[PDB]
Amino acid sequence: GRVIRAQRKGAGSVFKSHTHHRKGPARFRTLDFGERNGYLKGVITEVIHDPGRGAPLARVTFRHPFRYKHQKELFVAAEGMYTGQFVYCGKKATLMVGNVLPLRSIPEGAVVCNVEHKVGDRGVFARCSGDYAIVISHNPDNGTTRVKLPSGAKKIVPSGCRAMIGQVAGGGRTEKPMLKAGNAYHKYRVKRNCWPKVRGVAMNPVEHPHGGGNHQHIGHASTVRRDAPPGQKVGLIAARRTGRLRGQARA
RNA sequence: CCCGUCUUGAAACACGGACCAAGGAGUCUGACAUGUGUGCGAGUCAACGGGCGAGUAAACCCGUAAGGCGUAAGGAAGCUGAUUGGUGGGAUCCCCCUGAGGGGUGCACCGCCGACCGACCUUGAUCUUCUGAGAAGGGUUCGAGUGUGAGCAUACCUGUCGGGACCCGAAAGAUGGUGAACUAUGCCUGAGCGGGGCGAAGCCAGAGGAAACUCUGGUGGAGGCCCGCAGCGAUACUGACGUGCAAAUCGUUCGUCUGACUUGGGUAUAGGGGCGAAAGACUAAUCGAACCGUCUAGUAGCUGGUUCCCUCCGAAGUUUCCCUCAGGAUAGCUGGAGCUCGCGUGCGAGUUCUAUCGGGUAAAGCCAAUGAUUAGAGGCCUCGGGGCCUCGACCUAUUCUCAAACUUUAAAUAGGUAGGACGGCGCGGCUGCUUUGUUGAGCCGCGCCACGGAAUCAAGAGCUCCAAGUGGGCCAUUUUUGGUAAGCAGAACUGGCGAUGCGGGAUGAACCGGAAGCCGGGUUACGGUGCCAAACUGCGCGCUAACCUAGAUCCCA
RNA sequence: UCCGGUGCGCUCCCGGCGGCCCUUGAAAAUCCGGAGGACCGAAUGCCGUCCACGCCCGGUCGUACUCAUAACCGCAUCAGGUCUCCAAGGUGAACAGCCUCUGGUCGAUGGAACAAUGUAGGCAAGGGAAGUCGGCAAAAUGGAUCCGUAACUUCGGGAAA
RNA sequence: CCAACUCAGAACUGGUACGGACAAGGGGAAUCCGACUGUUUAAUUAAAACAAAGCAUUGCGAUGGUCCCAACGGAUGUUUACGCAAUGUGAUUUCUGCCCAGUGCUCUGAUGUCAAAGUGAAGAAAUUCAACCAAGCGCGGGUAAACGGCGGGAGUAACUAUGACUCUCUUAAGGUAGCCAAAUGCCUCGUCAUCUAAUUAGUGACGCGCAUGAAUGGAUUAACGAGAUUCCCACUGUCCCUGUCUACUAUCCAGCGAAACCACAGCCAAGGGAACGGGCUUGGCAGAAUCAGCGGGGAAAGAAGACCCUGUUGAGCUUGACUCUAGUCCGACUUUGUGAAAUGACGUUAUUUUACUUAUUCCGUGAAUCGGAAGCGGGUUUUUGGACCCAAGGCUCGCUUCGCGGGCCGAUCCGGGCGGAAGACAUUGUCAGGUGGGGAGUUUGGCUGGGGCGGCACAUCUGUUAAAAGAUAACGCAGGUGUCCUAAGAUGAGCUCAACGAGAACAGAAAUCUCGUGUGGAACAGAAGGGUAAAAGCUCGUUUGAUUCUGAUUUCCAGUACGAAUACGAACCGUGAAAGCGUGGCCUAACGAUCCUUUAGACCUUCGGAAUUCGAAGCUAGAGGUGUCAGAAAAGUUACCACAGGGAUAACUGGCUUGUGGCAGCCAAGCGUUCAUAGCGACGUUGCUUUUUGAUCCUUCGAUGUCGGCUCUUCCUAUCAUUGUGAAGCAGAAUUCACCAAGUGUUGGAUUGUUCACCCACCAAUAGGGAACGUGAGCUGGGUUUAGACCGUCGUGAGACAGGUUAGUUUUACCCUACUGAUGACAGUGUCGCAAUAGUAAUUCAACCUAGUACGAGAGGAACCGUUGAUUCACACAAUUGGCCAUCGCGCUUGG
Ligand SMILES: [K+]
Ligand SMILES: [K+]
Ligand SMILES: [K+]
Ligand SMILES: [K+]
Ligand SMILES: [K+]
Ligand SMILES: [K+]
Ligand SMILES: [K+]
Ligand SMILES: [K+]
Ligand SMILES: [K+]
Ligand SMILES: [K+]
Ligand SMILES: [K+]
Ligand SMILES: [K+]
Ligand SMILES: [K+]
Ligand SMILES: [K+]
Ligand SMILES: [K+]
Ligand SMILES: [K+]
Ligand SMILES: [K+]
Ligand SMILES: [K+]
Ligand SMILES: [K+]
Ligand SMILES: [K+]
Ligand SMILES: [K+]
Ligand SMILES: [K+]
Ligand SMILES: [K+]
Ligand SMILES: [K+]
Ligand SMILES: [K+]
Ligand SMILES: [K+]
Ligand SMILES: [K+]
Ligand SMILES: [K+]
Ligand SMILES: [K+]
Ligand SMILES: [K+]
Ligand SMILES: [K+]
Ligand SMILES: [K+]
Ligand SMILES: [K+]
Ligand SMILES: [Mg+2]
Ligand SMILES: [Mg+2]
Ligand SMILES: [Mg+2]
Ligand SMILES: [Mg+2]
Ligand SMILES: [Mg+2]
Ligand SMILES: [Mg+2]
Ligand SMILES: [Mg+2]
Ligand SMILES: [Mg+2]
Ligand SMILES: [Mg+2]
Ligand SMILES: [Mg+2]
Ligand SMILES: [Mg+2]
Ligand SMILES: [Mg+2]
Ligand SMILES: [Mg+2]
Ligand SMILES: [Mg+2]
Ligand SMILES: [Mg+2]
Ligand SMILES: [Mg+2]
Ligand SMILES: [Mg+2]
Ligand SMILES: [Mg+2]
Ligand SMILES: [Mg+2]
Ligand SMILES: [Mg+2]
Ligand SMILES: [Mg+2]
Ligand SMILES: [Mg+2]
Ligand SMILES: [Mg+2]
Ligand SMILES: [Mg+2]
Ligand SMILES: [Mg+2]
Ligand SMILES: [Mg+2]
Ligand SMILES: [Mg+2]
Ligand SMILES: [Mg+2]
Ligand SMILES: [Mg+2]
Ligand SMILES: [Mg+2]
Ligand SMILES: [Mg+2]
Ligand SMILES: [Mg+2]
Ligand SMILES: [Mg+2]
Ligand SMILES: [Mg+2]
Ligand SMILES: [Mg+2]
Ligand SMILES: [Mg+2]
Ligand SMILES: [Mg+2]
Ligand SMILES: [Mg+2]
Ligand SMILES: [Mg+2]
Ligand SMILES: [Mg+2]
Ligand SMILES: [Mg+2]
Ligand SMILES: [Mg+2]
Ligand SMILES: [Mg+2]
Ligand SMILES: [Mg+2]
Ligand SMILES: [Mg+2]
Ligand SMILES: [Mg+2]
Ligand SMILES: [Mg+2]
Ligand SMILES: [Mg+2]
Ligand SMILES: [Mg+2]
Ligand SMILES: [Mg+2]
Ligand SMILES: [Mg+2]
Ligand SMILES: [Mg+2]
Ligand SMILES: [Mg+2]
Ligand SMILES: [Mg+2]
Ligand SMILES: [Mg+2]
Ligand SMILES: [Mg+2]
Ligand SMILES: [Mg+2]
Ligand SMILES: [Mg+2]
Ligand SMILES: [Mg+2]
Ligand SMILES: [Mg+2]
Ligand SMILES: [Mg+2]
Ligand SMILES: [Mg+2]
Ligand SMILES: [Mg+2]
Ligand SMILES: [Mg+2]
Ligand SMILES: [Mg+2]
Ligand SMILES: [Mg+2]
Ligand SMILES: [Mg+2]
Ligand SMILES: [Mg+2]
Ligand SMILES: [Mg+2]
Ligand SMILES: [Mg+2]
Ligand SMILES: [Mg+2]
Ligand SMILES: [Mg+2]
Ligand SMILES: [Mg+2]
Ligand SMILES: [Mg+2]
Ligand SMILES: [Mg+2]
Ligand SMILES: [Mg+2]
Ligand SMILES: [Mg+2]
Ligand SMILES: [Mg+2]
Ligand SMILES: [Mg+2]
Ligand SMILES: [Mg+2]
Ligand SMILES: [Mg+2]
Ligand SMILES: [Mg+2]
Ligand SMILES: [Mg+2]
Ligand SMILES: [Mg+2]
Ligand SMILES: [Mg+2]
Ligand SMILES: [Mg+2]
Ligand SMILES: [Mg+2]
Ligand SMILES: [Mg+2]
Ligand SMILES: [Mg+2]
Ligand SMILES: [Mg+2]
Ligand SMILES: [Mg+2]
Ligand SMILES: [Mg+2]
Repeated sequence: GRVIRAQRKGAGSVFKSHTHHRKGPARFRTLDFGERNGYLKGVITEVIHDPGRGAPLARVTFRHPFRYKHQKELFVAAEGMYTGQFVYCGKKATLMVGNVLPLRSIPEGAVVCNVEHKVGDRGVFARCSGDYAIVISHNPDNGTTRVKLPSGAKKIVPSGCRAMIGQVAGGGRTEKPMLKAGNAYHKYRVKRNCWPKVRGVAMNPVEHPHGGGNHQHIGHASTVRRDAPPGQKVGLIAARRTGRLRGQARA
């Protein structure tokens, strides 16, 4: 046999991300004294499109805390943000869509996005268009907070983690059908070299476990175990179940 | 009939070979072995080295407790370690005698039987340091032993084996390198793409309506939309070409043509890796694993080739074992080397004779067992069958026909043994075996006898060493299995071909004759004598008349 | 070496508007402008000056020619392959085809005959696929204007029916 | 006053010509497949294959999923579930049934099995034992849009037929909705309808469907297609049936000028022969040199057959093959320190939970207000798309003074942690166990009337083949063997069996008992053969010779081993009064080396510095096994394929044979109203043929191009028609049988790739065959038979299918010969002739007349002669008609 397609991606080469026209990483300010204790005011200058990213981005200008200069930032735009709007980041920032607050200051039931996992990591959760996290409860004793992630999982994060109030703008993107291979071509042209996909059963045995045979068929269970080595781990990896998700399974 | 070649079989419609020159294939080396030559000999070897020396890679000299091989073997080992020959044949010589003679001598070699050393077993008087010594006495056991050494060095042929290993030849495997100037895909930066057709949303005007909204005309120019130029691509003619213009082109005809579009340059991915809208595609005319060098003269039970002359001898396709069936080893067949003897008194023979022994095929047998099988006849006692009758069972004597796996009997052919000096007789002796018993058994000594104890032949007999080739067979008379049969397949005895020409069968590997140095003469074999074509249209009798191509010679058509 | 006209004309450049995207379509050198006003002259001679004019200076390497039916690659002076710029008149919807001007060129070894077979291009009485595996090949249709246009349909088409 | 070019209409006019050249859709009715656009095997496959939007499933919350990496690290990721990664299906519309037993995947963790380390015990110790003991496996649950699967028999309703219904075996579930002789149906050219004059085709139906079926997606579907298929209209040189025109070749010349190929060569018939000769045998024959063509032959060239087989050659691929491996999971030790508590074991000490931060790991930043304590406030910036830096001010020293330079406040103090998280876990290193076709290496017997499948003829016994010693083959024939037995072994004694006859309550064909006859007709473990009667059989008694130690011999055979057997010797025993017998089974089969392991035996030998005791190593004899049985450790596939070879061996022709196929004869039971033989020929029996198929394997594997059709010639006769005749159950007409006879002819079509077949139609007739199953350098390429692709069945899979389907490069002649024509030669030259010999050709039908005649009850119904035409064929020819034009002859006409 030869190295299968799934194995060739890890080496990089022609499978690296297409990032030539990207505007840069979108993240909160670096945690500093101003945000830990009070609040810092910023102004939205423009809402821009980032190739490969559905969610729009917002350029925000801040006054540097101790240097005579402007401080430029790039935030994942929340639904409702507009140019010329004042954005407040810090512990004492008011609860309004667009402001960035620590989870400690956000009451239960609030909708937040770009939630930090580690205090100061500048945002890792709920960053895609139309996605958000829901604050469940606070634990003053442990100093931790419970939030519901877009996938429906509940996670414990320290109360110092920051989050932007509101949901990510651009929601409803995936509802529209593409209708065309060309539209998919343009979508993935600015993401990475992952499209089109050739089915394993259409290949020869040399390059895929599903290949070969006088009929197109897998010939063995497509569910493969977790510990299968690379090149053997194709199909439904460590599937707890298969088939149509009916009843409580699709909850 | 063309050579070479594999082959049961080649002039072959089996392969190599257009022609000439030159080159072109059993070698070198290590080990061992038999044989032969040479030296010395219970020894032998100058081999590492030293002393020297043709001013010198030679030659010459040196082995003082060197070393190798030999001089002693047996045992796993601890250990022990050759008491030193008897006999039947036999070369040569000596004496007598002049016989296929009789005595003495008895080497080499062979047969037979003891003894000695050791492993194993067995045995133990008398001693001893308690485990040893050994008076005597052993064994269907075992040994590459002993019983007055034969080795060592060296030369060369041949043979086995390792190596490039007679020469040339794989598909592969490994190692280390080089390519993305083609092509595949991503990325960066540029460039390129007539004229037409359809007429989406939005917009204007008019008309209808209670409203909702509806209708008509225009405007507008949407789209992996249509026709189509360039570009890109490549469907058909299965057209041309097919030693081409071209290792993919040419002609006409075709697909697509604002997009998943086309294209330049830059840049990234490298060989079990890349890349792949996926054809195992593509990765520089190379891809179901590229290219280059090396390992490498890779290995081949397989194909091809393998170089002068005469002379002599001269095969095998069979046995056993083998992951053995295209191979190998083994035995047989063969050559070379001899050696031991012998000269007709031969002790030999693919032959017979005499005497004697075994056999179960051919035939025969069923009126003999076992099995198969036809018909009547008598008795009809007793059993069943049916209607006293009656058929069949039964019993007796007969009768037709049979057998590779039936048989009383039983050939032909073939098989075994014997026909003297290794015989016989007489008198003695030995024994632990044997017997009631010097009774037997075998052996030993002495003496005597033994015209060779059927025929024929005997270009003689015996013994050993080393080694080649071969281990595909085929044909025929006869016996014979499978098969309808076969120029089919498989066995038995012999011959033949293969390896072999020559005369005859027109022609033919096998049929008939017959086997061969180079010639002259003579005569034949098989076959022939009208011509072809050497020899009669010879001398005799009969048969045949074919208007079907009358008929015309084993195998044989 | 002069005086005018004309345009859904062609090539290039620019302007402005609109359509399209789950596609929004580089960077840096360099240059310009701005906010701020530390510091600085003169009592009028100094200071400042991106103004005008005058004066001086200008490295290294490439530069011929072909760019292709003969200068590149394909073993060749090979009907193949190889990026791009300029683009006249007529016919016509048209950088279609056909003809012409500028420029280029007659470079493909020549001569004589006019058999078969061939290759390429044609035509054909009457019949009209009977040919053949099969309408292969060829023929027929073709532009434009007007009229007219079915089944079916995802209502968009089908349709140049 | 100046304007450009679009549209509409009218008159006139030409031989109805006018998009006049150029340019430039054929159209329609349907089936199959794929939605579409797109992409694909550069140089044989453009497609139904790939992709696609849509749909569905799976993993993953960063201490992560997937992947790369020798290591360090890295890709996804400038990312964060509307995301990334891994799969299947394949627009829309309608749907997507049942099965979790099997194979996977997965969840769970009082519970068997389960490694190293560690722990305990015993021992002089090496070591041994026990306990404890991770993951995994096992056990239990889930999961089919995971791999996949989804059934038989019999009865049964007012004619039959059918089976709602009932009975019964049974599965994890028994194929549901649909669909179908389908690109899926063997039978099959299925049945019915439709299309045609005729249809193996097409379409629509029917369905117990060899072997349909639901995201291995089922059923549909507008639009689209250089995709497969059928029909209709138009159109035509595709054809009937060829003809002709132009150009360039060929041809001839000047100049220039190769190559393939070549044993020698080149006329035939038959024969024999390696079974298909240019050479040989016997014949026919045979006359210099040369030109243009031609494809019969040279089993022509091109290439050490790619098919098939063999080899102790490979390679790609697969997996339930053997042996391994990266990775990954898991445990121990290490990194690795500081505490506490609970519990447990013996001041130490295990286990569990938890605390500490400095090791270690991670996150953030241009390391920019961290920790503590004070002041202050109570119980520092948020209507606005501006601006924000380098300190004002106060206090206080120096001062080379009203100007410079410092200090402290403004701007709290203190703290030797840049900020945060996890934390002795994780991580790293080492070993241990599990998993591991992701990956590596390798294997995948032999015999064989080719190989495979089957079988075992591979070790092995009896009878026979086997030809009266021995030996003797086949995938010959009929059978047997891998065991069984403390007796079924040994020995002694007594007894006699099978069967039959005649007798005895129940009792009979057959229970038990009595007498008689009884050569074995019984029994003796098993196959068969042989052998045995006071026994080798049967019943009893005593017993272990089924024992120990060698050697020898036989069978096999190389005169090796093994197995088996036999005769002795030396011991110890059994049995019998004793002789004697007994070393397994009455005899002929019933079995196994080296190495290794294990056991038994010998107050045995060695552990090499000397000893002792363990342990180990030897000597002798057995046991654990190799059945491919003289004894490797071993699964597939290749249609992507490779190499060495093989005509030692298959797939053609030819050759032998002729069972089978085809054709023919003899006898005469019977049929034929009567009547064996006009015409037939049962039961038997004798042949021929090589146009059937088999059998064989002789020729060819350094290659003889492998179906059919087309085209073209020749040959055969076993005669379909035509000429001449005989026979009849021959009145006529028609028909049948037979004779001479191969001169002439034997056709046009639908369906099928076909050969074959079948139908329609015509005809005098629509006979049968050969020539390497004639004929591919003659064509064609539909089929078969490479590589792409689809279905069904089969297989875990790679893949397989004398199953279906669709797309798939057909090369070379100029050599010799043959044949066709062309010059020349043939003794000066020319004209006119003769002539051997060879070739050869004509053919069939119809009408009229005979004649409504002969004949016949009637129906019906001929023929010769003669006349006039026609068919097939042949050889010529162009007056006429028709065809061809570059007469480039004349005219017309488009664009320039
Ligand atoms: K690989
Ligand atoms: K891609
Ligand atoms: K796909
Ligand atoms: K498969
Ligand atoms: K040969
Ligand atoms: K041969
Ligand atoms: K030859
Ligand atoms: K010396
Ligand atoms: K010993
Ligand atoms: K050698
Ligand atoms: K490679
Ligand atoms: K071999
Ligand atoms: K007899
Ligand atoms: K008898
Ligand atoms: K041999
Ligand atoms: K220049
Ligand atoms: K060129
Ligand atoms: K037709
Ligand atoms: K397109
Ligand atoms: K699936
Ligand atoms: K299941
Ligand atoms: K299951
Ligand atoms: K197509
Ligand atoms: K010339
Ligand atoms: K391969
Ligand atoms: K740790
Ligand atoms: K594996
Ligand atoms: K007895
Ligand atoms: K064997
Ligand atoms: K026959
Ligand atoms: K062949
Ligand atoms: K030919
Ligand atoms: K095609
Ligand atoms: Mg997809
Ligand atoms: Mg494929
Ligand atoms: Mg695989
Ligand atoms: Mg042969
Ligand atoms: Mg020869
Ligand atoms: Mg021949
Ligand atoms: Mg050969
Ligand atoms: Mg040759
Ligand atoms: Mg020479
Ligand atoms: Mg010495
Ligand atoms: Mg001793
Ligand atoms: Mg060599
Ligand atoms: Mg290998
Ligand atoms: Mg490139
Ligand atoms: Mg388009
Ligand atoms: Mg188009
Ligand atoms: Mg269209
Ligand atoms: Mg062609
Ligand atoms: Mg084609
Ligand atoms: Mg030319
Ligand atoms: Mg790599
Ligand atoms: Mg591509
Ligand atoms: Mg393939
Ligand atoms: Mg190389
Ligand atoms: Mg063996
Ligand atoms: Mg050979
Ligand atoms: Mg016999
Ligand atoms: Mg007999
Ligand atoms: Mg007889
Ligand atoms: Mg041989
Ligand atoms: Mg021979
Ligand atoms: Mg003859
Ligand atoms: Mg005469
Ligand atoms: Mg140019
Ligand atoms: Mg115009
Ligand atoms: Mg033009
Ligand atoms: Mg015509
Ligand atoms: Mg006409
Ligand atoms: Mg017509
Ligand atoms: Mg056509
Ligand atoms: Mg239509
Ligand atoms: Mg398509
Ligand atoms: Mg392509
Ligand atoms: Mg191709
Ligand atoms: Mg093609
Ligand atoms: Mg769908
Ligand atoms: Mg690492
Ligand atoms: Mg579909
Ligand atoms: Mg389902
Ligand atoms: Mg279960
Ligand atoms: Mg343990
Ligand atoms: Mg466990
Ligand atoms: Mg059904
Ligand atoms: Mg069906
Ligand atoms: Mg039909
Ligand atoms: Mg038809
Ligand atoms: Mg369907
Ligand atoms: Mg449709
Ligand atoms: Mg297309
Ligand atoms: Mg001839
Ligand atoms: Mg010849
Ligand atoms: Mg020829
Ligand atoms: Mg020719
Ligand atoms: Mg070959
Ligand atoms: Mg070959
Ligand atoms: Mg081999
Ligand atoms: Mg072999
Ligand atoms: Mg291999
Ligand atoms: Mg493997
Ligand atoms: Mg075999
Ligand atoms: Mg066979
Ligand atoms: Mg005999
Ligand atoms: Mg015998
Ligand atoms: Mg007995
Ligand atoms: Mg015995
Ligand atoms: Mg006694
Ligand atoms: Mg026995
Ligand atoms: Mg044994
Ligand atoms: Mg020692
Ligand atoms: Mg054997
Ligand atoms: Mg043969
Ligand atoms: Mg030929
Ligand atoms: Mg005749
Ligand atoms: Mg009559
Ligand atoms: Mg005839
Ligand atoms: Mg047809
Ligand atoms: Mg024939
Ligand atoms: Mg033929
Ligand atoms: Mg031919
Ligand atoms: Mg051909
Ligand atoms: Mg043919
Ligand atoms: Mg074909």
